[PDB]
Amino acid sequence: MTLPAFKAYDIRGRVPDELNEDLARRIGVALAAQLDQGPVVLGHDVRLASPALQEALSAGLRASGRDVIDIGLCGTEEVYFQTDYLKAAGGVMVTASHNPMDYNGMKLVREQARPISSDTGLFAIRDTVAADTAAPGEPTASEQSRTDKTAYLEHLLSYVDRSTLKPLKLVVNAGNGGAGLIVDLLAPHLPFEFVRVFHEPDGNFPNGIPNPLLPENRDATAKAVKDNGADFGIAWDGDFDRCFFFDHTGRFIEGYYLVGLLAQAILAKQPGGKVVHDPRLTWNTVEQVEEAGGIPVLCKSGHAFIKEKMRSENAVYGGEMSAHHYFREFAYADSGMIPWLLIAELVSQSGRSLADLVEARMQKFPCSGEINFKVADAKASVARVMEHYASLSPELDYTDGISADFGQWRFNLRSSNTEPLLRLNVETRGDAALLETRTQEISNLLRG
Ligand SMILES: O=P(O)(O)O[C@@]1(CF)O[C@H](CO)[C@@H](O)[C@H](O)[C@H]1O
Ligand SMILES: [Mg+2]
Repeated sequence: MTLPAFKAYDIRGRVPDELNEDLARRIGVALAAQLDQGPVVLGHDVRLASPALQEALSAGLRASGRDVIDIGLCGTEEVYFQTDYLKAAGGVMVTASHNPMDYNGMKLVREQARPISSDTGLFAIRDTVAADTAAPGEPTASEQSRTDKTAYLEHLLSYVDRSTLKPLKLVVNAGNGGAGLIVDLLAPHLPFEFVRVFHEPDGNFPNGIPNPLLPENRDATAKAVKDNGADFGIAWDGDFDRCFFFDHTGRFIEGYYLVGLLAQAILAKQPGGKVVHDPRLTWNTVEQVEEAGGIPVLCKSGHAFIKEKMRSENAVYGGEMSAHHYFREFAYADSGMIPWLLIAELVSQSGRSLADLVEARMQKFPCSGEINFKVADAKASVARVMEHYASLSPELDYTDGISADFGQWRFNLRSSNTEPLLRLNVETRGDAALLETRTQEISNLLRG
């Protein structure tokens, strides 16, 4: 066996059998052997065990001669930002993001907040931790507390012209994660009126775990928007590296359409830039990037692949349909804060509602949304789909699973890299009927 908590992109497991303070301390020791010279930034989310897991991680790091910069209770993107800003050797965010309350985990980065993933150091760390039976050493390095968010807040605000912002009314739903702390620190500098839902950090999660995809968290944001006549609503997951938008009618906006929207917003500030996008849903992003003078760059989905493609291309912005938005000036890292600041600026400057900014795009490229399948035999199921459509001779692309372009419609079908599931995405050229019949047809073949 191997330690189950070590996944493709991060560490995540149930406390205390899959992850605990002893493992966390051993991970700190193993991490110190993987990084270049320098201190290590540590931060944590609102979960009840997160401070103790961070303290054990710090004890292992300092036993191995690493200075620790403790940035405290924060979002995942603040570990990214400070690791790069403070020119640290690496950083660790203690978080389970959006998972149940008996779970925790870690997200690990090296210099410039470059991700540490299964094939780029994480499984080396796993195997070291798995074999480590050494007595815990004592600290030969210090911990400094640096909770000042000023540089982070100034960086977030640098993405918008504050003199162009209008006093929009914005619903904000932290889900009792950590997003509300940053909202409240930004608010004195912004003209918006905030309608705060589930705002207080509470790792007991009295209102449900912080996953805005659950229709119950979704309904709380939508109800707040409609009941207050808000311009739009924003919800985050627990560590707020993901943000989700609700228009003025309470309608949840499919993340696909935010990629094209944000790309156009960014390309207005950085003309001619490259924009990285994933292969699941593409046509709208390609068109909107090109219309704004940008250059679209196809990349396999998954944050390590997006970030690495962005670096190699000097891309100004990258976006995934799964509510991950990455920014070159932000150490090529994802933020759940920059996106809504950019959208609020767009609404303020254009005089258009978020609903109408995306309405015509949704009509032009309707999509199924991501549909997940747990089947007995994924490989045979995929083969059944491809054999069925073979006689239509689609254009096939293997960047990330299978992409099949039939002309007026296309689909992407891939295996998940974080769960054992098939994921389906379908889109069409302005044809909702074709979208439904092809989506149902593929769903039937997969389930066969
Ligand atoms: O499909 P997954 O399981 O492979 O990966 C997912 C699941 F949300 O998580 C990755 C990192 O958070 C994202 O970067 C993917 O875009 C996203 O889809
Ligand atoms: Mg998250």
